[PDB]
Amino acid sequence: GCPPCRFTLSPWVSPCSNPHWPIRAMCNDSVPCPPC
Repeated sequence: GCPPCRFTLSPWVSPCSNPHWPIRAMCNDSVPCPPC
């Protein structure tokens, strides 16, 4: 399964705008369920 982004530090907007934890995959959220 997809590793869960618990506390999106976005906080409510897209996970791509997330302070720290700079994973590109969750920023690719427009793609099928991407892993954090």
